[PDB]
Amino acid sequence: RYIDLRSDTVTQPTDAMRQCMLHAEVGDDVYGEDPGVNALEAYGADLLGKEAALFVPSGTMSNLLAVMSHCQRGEGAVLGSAAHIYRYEAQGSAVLGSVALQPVPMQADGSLALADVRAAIAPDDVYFTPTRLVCLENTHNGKVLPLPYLREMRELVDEHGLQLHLDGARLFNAVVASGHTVRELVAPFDSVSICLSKGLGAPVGSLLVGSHAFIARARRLRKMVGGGMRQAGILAQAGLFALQQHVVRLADDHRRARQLAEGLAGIRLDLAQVQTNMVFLQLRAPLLAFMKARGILFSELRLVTHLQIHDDDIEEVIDAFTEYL
Amino acid sequence: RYIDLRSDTVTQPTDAMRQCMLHAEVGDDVYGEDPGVNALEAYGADLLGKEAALFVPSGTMSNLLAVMSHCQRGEGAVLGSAAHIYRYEAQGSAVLGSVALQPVPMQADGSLALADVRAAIAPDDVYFTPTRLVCLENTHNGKVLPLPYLREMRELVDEHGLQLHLDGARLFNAVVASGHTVRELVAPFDSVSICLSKGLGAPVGSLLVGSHAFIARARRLRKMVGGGMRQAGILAQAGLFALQQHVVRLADDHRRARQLAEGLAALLAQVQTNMVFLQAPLLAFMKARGILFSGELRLVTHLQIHDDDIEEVIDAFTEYL
Amino acid sequence: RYIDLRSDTVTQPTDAMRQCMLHAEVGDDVYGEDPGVNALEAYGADLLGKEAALFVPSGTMSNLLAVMSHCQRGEGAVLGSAAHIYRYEAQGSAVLGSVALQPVPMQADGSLALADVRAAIAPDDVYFTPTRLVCLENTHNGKVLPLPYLREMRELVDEHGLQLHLDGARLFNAVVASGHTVRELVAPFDSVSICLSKGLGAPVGSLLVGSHAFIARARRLRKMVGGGMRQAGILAQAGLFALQQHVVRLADDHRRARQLAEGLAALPGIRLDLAQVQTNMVFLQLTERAPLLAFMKARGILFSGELRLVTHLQIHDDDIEEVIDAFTEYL
Amino acid sequence: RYIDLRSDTVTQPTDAMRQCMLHAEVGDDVYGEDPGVNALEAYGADLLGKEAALFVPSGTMSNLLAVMSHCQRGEGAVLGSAAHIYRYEAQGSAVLGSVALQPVPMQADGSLALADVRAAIAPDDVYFTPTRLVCLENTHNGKVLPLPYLREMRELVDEHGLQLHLDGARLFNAVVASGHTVRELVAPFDSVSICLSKGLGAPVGSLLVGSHAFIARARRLRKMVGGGMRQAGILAQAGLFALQQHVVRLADDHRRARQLAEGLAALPGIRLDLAQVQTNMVFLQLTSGERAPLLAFMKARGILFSGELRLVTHLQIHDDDIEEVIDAFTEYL
Ligand SMILES: Cc1ncc(COP(=O)(O)O)c(CNCC(=O)O)c1O
Ligand SMILES: Cc1ncc(COP(=O)(O)O)c(CNCC(=O)O)c1O
Ligand SMILES: Cc1ncc(COP(=O)(O)O)c(CNCC(=O)O)c1O
Ligand SMILES: Cc1ncc(COP(=O)(O)O)c(CNCC(=O)O)c1O
Repeated sequence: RYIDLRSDTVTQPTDAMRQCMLHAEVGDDVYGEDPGVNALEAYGADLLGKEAALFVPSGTMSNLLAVMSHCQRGEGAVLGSAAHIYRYEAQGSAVLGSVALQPVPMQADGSLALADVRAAIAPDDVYFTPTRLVCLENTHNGKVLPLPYLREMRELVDEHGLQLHLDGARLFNAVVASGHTVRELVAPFDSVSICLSKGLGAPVGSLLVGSHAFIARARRLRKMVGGGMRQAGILAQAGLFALQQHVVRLADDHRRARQLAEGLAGIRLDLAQVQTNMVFLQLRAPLLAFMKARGILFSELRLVTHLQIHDDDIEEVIDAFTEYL
Repeated sequence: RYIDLRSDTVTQPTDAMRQCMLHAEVGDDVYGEDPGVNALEAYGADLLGKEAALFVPSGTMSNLLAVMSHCQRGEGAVLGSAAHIYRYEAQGSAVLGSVALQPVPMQADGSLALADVRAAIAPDDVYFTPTRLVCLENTHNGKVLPLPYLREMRELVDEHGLQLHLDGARLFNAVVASGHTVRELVAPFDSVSICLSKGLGAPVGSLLVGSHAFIARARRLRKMVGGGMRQAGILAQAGLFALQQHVVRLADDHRRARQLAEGLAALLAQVQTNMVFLQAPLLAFMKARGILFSGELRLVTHLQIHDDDIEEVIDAFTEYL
Repeated sequence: RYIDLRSDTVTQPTDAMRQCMLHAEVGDDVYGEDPGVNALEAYGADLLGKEAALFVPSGTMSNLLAVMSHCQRGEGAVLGSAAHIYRYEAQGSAVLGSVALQPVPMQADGSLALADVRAAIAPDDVYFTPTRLVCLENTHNGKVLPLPYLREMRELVDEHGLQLHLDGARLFNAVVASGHTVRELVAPFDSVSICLSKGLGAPVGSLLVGSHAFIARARRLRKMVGGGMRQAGILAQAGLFALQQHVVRLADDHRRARQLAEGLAALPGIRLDLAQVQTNMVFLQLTERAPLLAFMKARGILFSGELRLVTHLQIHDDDIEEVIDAFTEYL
Repeated sequence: RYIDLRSDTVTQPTDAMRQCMLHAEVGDDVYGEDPGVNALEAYGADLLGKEAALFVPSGTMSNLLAVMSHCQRGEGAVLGSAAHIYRYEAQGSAVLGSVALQPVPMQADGSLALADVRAAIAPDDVYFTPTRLVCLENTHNGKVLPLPYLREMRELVDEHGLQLHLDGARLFNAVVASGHTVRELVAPFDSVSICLSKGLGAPVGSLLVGSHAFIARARRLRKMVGGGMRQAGILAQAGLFALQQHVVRLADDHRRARQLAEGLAALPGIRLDLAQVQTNMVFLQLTSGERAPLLAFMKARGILFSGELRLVTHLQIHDDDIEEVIDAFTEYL
């Protein structure tokens, strides 16, 4: 028995979810003949109020396809320096996609300073290959992107005729925490990546959502990168289950994280950045070893709660920290 | 309700396979903690007599990762012009991996002429970025590569200190049909891609097999291309089931494929496994008879094609004249 | 004191050409303010009957910029397997430009079989990133591309909505040899690369010619690859000189190459196809290559799978007779 | 004639340089048989105290080849966000070379904070393709990179097993201004790009300098990108002339830049930091008023320069030219 607070990616499929997977109807998705994948994508597109959706094996591929579908060779994509697309995806957009990544300083709430983005945007000129895309992240390290800011960024992106992509790997965490609908949070975006394999608890994959044309380009690029699966409907049906059954209960992950951060408050902790299911802490190797020895797992120290974290688990790791001091 | 001879990719997971998936133990594969994936990779590496294995969502990615792990920016990979990596994978190796694809003419048996490969190989020179890889395909359009040729190609690549990669998407078809063990057919290769999502009947994915160092590079690139999954043990366990339970019965696909070609004696040396090649109005009639298939017409048999299906499509062809 | 038959690239600038360079007016080409470059480009574009032209340090960059301006990421370019763009430019179009190179068998006259090309073309589909370009080469190994063939390829390219690019590194050799003007030979093409640094005798560079939009893309890509020079008018003026003064005399290079092939095809032990001598190249085989090259090099005679001898303005009549004697001496 | 303070790239070849070009011996550089190019490369490599040198048509290609020769596919190169390699070369190293560019904040003197560099460095790992290169710039917007800082960065890169590349497009400006020789200033670097087509006054090209192995790779990539010229010895000999004859006189460009800046900073409506005038550049902003009306006014009087107004001095800028644009500014304000 381990208390795994390393990430919400360690979520296991519930028995009800496994049961759903057992009876999932499948087909060849390359021929577009998997009813499970078709259902998830149809449901996903409508849920976010967009035209089309595309199922992919990972959030990394979801973003990778997103940037390559917005930007061609040499074209620019502006994003945060602390964004996952920049920091934790091996710069695949540049290395594989020949896209010019244009990092700008990222703020606490995950916002990019309008002045920084505007200064970063390169025009379509004689010697300048134009910026084409701006990327945002919601949530960003468990923090919710403020909606008034989002509207302003949409305005800036429109001013230069650019596109707007959302890394919403933990979008529904922002939905539940802020109290705004998913429609309201993705309305200013042209494209959205949502991960099904974190808090939502599905075992594999993410969904890329956007316009028909955008998704059409992403689907062709998905084949090239190796994302074109066959009978993925079993996976897709699990992802569909997650969206229908595992969104509301995310509030508990937020509560236990809030309850965890409060208890841990020799530990420096800012409760203002505990807005969803993450707790960031600062005082390292002896601590991790100590915790490891007590069946407690995490990785600035980051603690993430999920559906396989329970009330007693929280109290055990609060005890463990107290004991450590 | 349809007789689907389009591809062996339309294979559905058996109920027994679904049960295996239901009870599969999983974990976060990125942390390497998925017991289902680890088991498949361990079994696969051992089955082919290699050091390590890597589970990926598709055969396209398996090959894509393979040449990029063999060939760095500007470096060359020699393969067949009719090879899947060249013709049917959007040249991802070049576009994404900056690898110089070096297609050579493909022979009847699916082999690459030794003279062509020798002539294609570019040395490590002042203005030449060296060829680093040679790719083969077994099977290729259902045809089995002769083993003496395989050992011989190994000799050629060794002569230039190169690597040898096998697209064995349909390797086990070649195993069953030729009568050689899997070990004998993958021995000349440095790396092997085997597809689990075709004849073997698993719903998703392939296995890339090779040395520890090679797979280590492939595993790093898998993360970049977006192949890094979480609880893929459910998928992996199905792949494990397929390898353990669905290899022997591939002979039936070969039997039904051969009997199909035999039946088309109205109005054959390339029928060695589960494919039948023949040379729009035709498609309309066949579709109307619940018959689905795909310049040259390709008919593919698999575990959801039965004896009555075969004679039914033979009847359609005869009736069509 | 060497007889250099290795290539027509070893051509040195004449004193007249040097004088022209000395008095060349220059400026910052990045600002488009070099009168020498602009003059060469204006003249070059007009000579080939296209809208715009771009001066580049090499024919390799000329072709590299050409396919990348025709083909974006993942898009396809059909070419000959023996074409320079495929065989001798390190596949930069693919490695650097993410262009899908699509080789088809290349014939003797440099033509690509329409059936082979038609079979290679990938449509704009759900899973197929479209072919966008077909590349041809004139001359190809000193051989002239047949003009009737071009019209038919032009037909095919229009039928599939593609572009057509000509590697005319030695185009003016084909002009002199065939008796057709340069305009007639580039008319079916959307874009043309011509090399100034071979038979024409300019010391550096090539010209990429095409539409305004195409060149605009090529000019921006030139900056990225590092081809954007400053006061290149000195080089450009030499190229203008070459185009104005060194085209007609290519007939002599062809004559000396033909007389060379005649002399060597008499000698026993020599295999030589005189039908392949149409311009300034002689391809030959012994009935080993390396011992011959060392033997020739020691006698101040330089050339290079198949033995290739290339004539240019620094080859004279006596030079031809000396290497004929040398082969005779060697055999 | 125009008084062109837009850039030092507009430098024209002197008659002496043109004479040198006329008598330049040439050959096919691809065969390595151009005596003019070989001489320039030999002289240049020794001048910077490195093993080998490579002649290229531009500084962009010099840097482009540099990063790709240090960094393989997916590998990382750390540089300044205000560095030319990042901002003004279309990210060719990334787009063409598949190199992961890693910008960090760049300071006034062109230095990168070591803490920022340490945070940027990715190790050779199971999932991070390692950083391989750190890039610096001297001069940077005409500022001179402090040598003690350089020593510290060398320590950092050795500690992490990285390479160090200098964009020394205006290195010799830093040489004259700081009083340190070119050898001392490039000693900590593994590779150096020097531009011949600016202050040095040669019409075309740059030199990439480094180890034999590094240059051998660069020479191969040069062929691929299209930098392999034939008889470029005429250009190279001009570059050789520039290095031998036009380095010392860079001090005059610096004097005229300072005299220019002093005259303009004595005018109301001008914001000018005289501490940022260390070489041949003067950066100024109006306090206030738009930039474009000033430029149009100046252009109409045969005066040319260029977000922030930048004035660059060179060998075709003379004292009377300087006094004339001060008068024009005075007249305009
Ligand atoms: C914000 C964000 N975006 C994209 C991804 C990539 O998704 P995949 O890992 O499914 O490719 C992650 C994964 N983040 C892992 C973690 O936070 O532990 C993420 O946190
Ligand atoms: C020999 C071969 N190799 C690789 C692949 C690609 O694998 P995925 O499709 O799983 O990515 C295929 C697909 N072949 C499809 C067919 O023959 O119908 C194939 O036939
Ligand atoms: C047909 C053709 N096209 C393009 C090029 C490339 O041009 P540069 O070498 O200027 O980059 C060459 C060079 N051919 C050299 C020879 O055959 O000797 C060529 O022969
Ligand atoms: C610091 C620096 N680095 C590299 C380059 C590129 O060199 P080429 O322009 O020769 O490619 C320049 C040109 N800078 C032009 C200017 O500042 O006006 C530069 O100033």
